[PDB]
Amino acid sequence: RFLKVKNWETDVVLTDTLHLKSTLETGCTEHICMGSIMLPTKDQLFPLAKEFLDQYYSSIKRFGSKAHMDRLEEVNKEIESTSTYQLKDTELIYGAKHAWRNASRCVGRIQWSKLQVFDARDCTTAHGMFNYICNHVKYATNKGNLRSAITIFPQRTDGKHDFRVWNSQLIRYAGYKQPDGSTLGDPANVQFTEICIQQGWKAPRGRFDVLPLLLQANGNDPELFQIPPELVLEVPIRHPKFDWFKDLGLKWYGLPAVSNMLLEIGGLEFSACPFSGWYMGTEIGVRDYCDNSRYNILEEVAKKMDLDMRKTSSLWKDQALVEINIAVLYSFQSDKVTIVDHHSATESFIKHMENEYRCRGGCPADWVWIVPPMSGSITPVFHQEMLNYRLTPSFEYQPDPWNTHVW
Amino acid sequence: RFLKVKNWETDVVLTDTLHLKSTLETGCTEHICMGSIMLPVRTKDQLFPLAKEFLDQYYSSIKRFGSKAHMDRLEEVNKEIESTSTYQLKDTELIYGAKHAWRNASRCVGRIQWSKLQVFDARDCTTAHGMFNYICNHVKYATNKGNLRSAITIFPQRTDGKHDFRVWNSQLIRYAGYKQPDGSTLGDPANVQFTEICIQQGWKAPRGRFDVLPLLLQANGNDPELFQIPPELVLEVPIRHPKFDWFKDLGLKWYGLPAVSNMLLEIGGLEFSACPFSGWYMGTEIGVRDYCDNSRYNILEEVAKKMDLDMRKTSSLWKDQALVEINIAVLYSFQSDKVTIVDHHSATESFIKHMENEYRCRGGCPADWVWIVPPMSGSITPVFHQEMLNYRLTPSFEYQPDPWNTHVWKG
Ligand code: HEM
Ligand code: HEM
Ligand SMILES: Cc1cc(N)nc(CCc2cccc([C@@H](CN)Cc3cc(C)cc(N)n3)n2)c1
Ligand SMILES: Cc1cc(N)nc(CCc2cccc([C@@H](CN)Cc3cc(C)cc(N)n3)n2)c1
Ligand SMILES: C[C@H](O)[C@H](O)[C@H]1CNc2nc(N)[nH]c(=O)c2N1
Ligand SMILES: C[C@H](O)[C@H](O)[C@H]1CNc2nc(N)[nH]c(=O)c2N1
Ligand SMILES: [Zn+2]
Repeated sequence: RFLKVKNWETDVVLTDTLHLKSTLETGCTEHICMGSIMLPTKDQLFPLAKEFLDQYYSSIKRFGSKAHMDRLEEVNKEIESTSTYQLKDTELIYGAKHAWRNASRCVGRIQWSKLQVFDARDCTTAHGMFNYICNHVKYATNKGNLRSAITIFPQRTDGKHDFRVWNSQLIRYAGYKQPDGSTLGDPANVQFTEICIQQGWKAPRGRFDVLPLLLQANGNDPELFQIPPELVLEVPIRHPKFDWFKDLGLKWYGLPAVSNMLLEIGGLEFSACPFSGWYMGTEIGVRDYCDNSRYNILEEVAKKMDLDMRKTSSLWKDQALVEINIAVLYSFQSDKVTIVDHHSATESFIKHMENEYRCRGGCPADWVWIVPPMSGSITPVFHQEMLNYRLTPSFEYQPDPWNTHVW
Repeated sequence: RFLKVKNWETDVVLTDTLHLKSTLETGCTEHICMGSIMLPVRTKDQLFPLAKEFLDQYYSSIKRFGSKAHMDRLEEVNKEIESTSTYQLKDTELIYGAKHAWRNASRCVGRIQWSKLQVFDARDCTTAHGMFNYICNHVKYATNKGNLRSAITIFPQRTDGKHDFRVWNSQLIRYAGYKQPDGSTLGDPANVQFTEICIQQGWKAPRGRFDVLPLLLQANGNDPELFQIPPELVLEVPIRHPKFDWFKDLGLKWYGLPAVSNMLLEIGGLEFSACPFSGWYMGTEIGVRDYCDNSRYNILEEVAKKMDLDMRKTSSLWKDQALVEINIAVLYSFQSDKVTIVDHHSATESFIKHMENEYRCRGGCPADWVWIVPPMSGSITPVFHQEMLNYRLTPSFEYQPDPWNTHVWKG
């Protein structure tokens, strides 16, 4: 019931108790571990609200005070009469920060308390949503000195009036299948790019076309907005030694901003809650560039490097991988756009885990997502046992809107 | 119930029914996943179901389920259990069970090979000097002058738990570690404690950086005894780099035969507490883990130094650069000397083909993603992108505590 996690590199053992407050389920049972699976009414809401308000009032050292009792009282009143309730600003901010704190898959959580929360609960149209998002983009971008931020649109009501950003991230590149049979741009966004076209977007048909927003206000049909080109900071990718690298014509955007997830706070559901931080280099260099179903550039880079591609055992893929990743980091740093390397980020997370064990009694972590996609065992997180469990407030995955929406 | 796993690179979906035959527990619950935790005396009572379940699996795999032979064998084991409180496996049963323990080993990326396992039956063994002889024979057979063959040697099963056979070494071949007075380590830091036990038991330590350890062998619950593996039986590979000629001057070498000797084989409720087994190396085990873990030989700094990489900021990725060169060297060295080794691209690719094969013919393949994905270059290997189901099937290999923690000394 009280659980140990060991670091195998340093022998440091931590004791986890925080898991006993876990509310949601994992996917796993005593018979099967699902740790590597990507995706494993009035009555229900009152308990959820209470659980949340209890933790909030505890956090501000006023647990069981008159102000605590009065608020629980007031929310109970409100649910009974209205069937939902509204969070105080203070609660909303607490909820959002804690949803990030509880993100078991996020290596960057050392930062979690420095989160700029934009309350867009007064938003009523898609045009207002576009306005909110442009402001989030410009604030978070901060001319390259990135600042963490979330923009929180109105909560779900009867579920027929959902706000949704149809995009998966605020900024992403279009994918188009070719007569050639191949794929131009990012293969991950073909379906969403077609949707956009279908609704009327005129696509430039290049390899790195920033997609438009498709925004859904109040359960309405989504509409299209181009983010002002000048708000989208991009970085040309060059290598500090290989002059030919720039000739590949690679670029990536500075701002990673997740926009398809659901924020749950005290039982309330915020279905449009775009959030953003800054990149760890491997995200772009390893995943976006090298995944076979992504820009899949390994083969071209290796050839330009004149490596032996006759046999897997020359480790030509591995060699090219490191260089691509050196180039990503070098380009971002040269243009003064915030980026973190995987050594620095994982080191930060081990420190954050120590902190969270010490001050909170644990830190849910998902080892499968936390360990970087290159050079695993040379980062400290590889050797750190992690317990994965689900706390609330949280961010949750939700179905892609085009499968839900009725037009 | 059916469970699907998806591959996110290929969209290939697979259906698992095998997990329905899983008996043992995982460590996980609906409230906590223990998937990255490294480590998460039987009565008749519990033995006969375990024997029956095994013999059912065996007779099925020979198309003899429900046969006169199958039934006569149940009756025979049953009587043996109720009369002697244990039972003996037939030779073909021991074979079957040792291969299946491997097939079912969810942390094993090399399982495409599982049906080619040479089984050496050492159940007539009685002494530690006997053990030494069976282990020499295993190593010679397995090494095969660099053309490695998979093998296992299976000493007598546990009886009352006071008469255990055990190999105290964690692998048959491993290098000594000496913790120096200035607090530095000479040799392999992983093996200090054991090297100190060997020493106390009487070993004369050469005390260099690659001393092959003695075997410490316990037969029949007796105090363990030391033996030196004949050096001529210990194949080693000097490490050099195809392009970097200073790489040889690092003085690195490694042994060709990975041979695990501290695990427990369970077959039909019987416990084989000494069952050393050997395969061949995947290059990253040496080049990534054994050379570059901070708690092991830890050569990243010296290698990057000699490569004159910019080491003032981690964001030069100097560690990643040196890491790749070291691994190129290990593969180059082994191949040059004609000693079997597999790279992590080839091994993970083979594994994915094995895993899909298993889903078709067997209804699943329990796999532990945390261990299967290689410790470098994770996402450019197909296994990274493969969803996996981890569950526990028997026959199986299990961890046991190191014997110096539990052994009752005779004197
Ligand atoms: C400040 C810099 C940050 C860094 C360096 C960072 C790092 C990461 C990385 C590398 C991942 C894995 C993503 C992937 O492989 O696709 C991740 C996942 C995630 N992070 Fe962050 N993070 C940051 C900020 C944030 C912020 C601001 C939030 C929300 C307020 C957040 C919530 C999450 C969530 C929910 C996931 C997993 C989502 C999913 O399952 O797809 N992180 N983090
Ligand atoms: C034939 C070549 C083989 C290759 C390339 C191979 C590959 C591997 C690798 C790389 C690991 C993980 C190593 C580590 O990080 O500790 C492993 C784990 C393991 N393999 Fe193999 N394997 C092979 C043969 C065998 C054989 C012959 C057996 C047994 C009969 C076996 C049973 C296991 C077991 C039980 C584990 C997990 C051990 C643990 O939890 O510590 N493997 N395999
Ligand atoms: C199928 C699927 C499920 C699931 N839960 N997540 C995905 C990937 C979508 C996603 C979610 C969160 C974060 C990311 C990162 C992709 N490299 C982007 C990112 C976001 C943030 C906020 C910070 C950061 N460094 N990087 N991607 C896909
Ligand atoms: C602390 C700890 C726990 C635990 N369950 N296992 C270990 C390592 C023991 C072990 C077991 C199986 C395999 C290995 C490999 C280490 N590189 C050795 C190996 C053995 C075999 C038979 C083949 C192969 N390629 N490699 N190590 C350590
Ligand atoms: C199937 C496996 O769970 C999937 O490839 C995961 C593995 N680990 C990951 N880790 C991170 N950070 N991001 C990912 O997308 C993935 N994908
Ligand atoms: C804590 C963590 O589970 C531990 O470092 C594991 C991670 N994955 C591994 N994977 C393999 N093949 N071998 C290992 O020793 C480990 N170590
Ligand atoms: Zn699990």
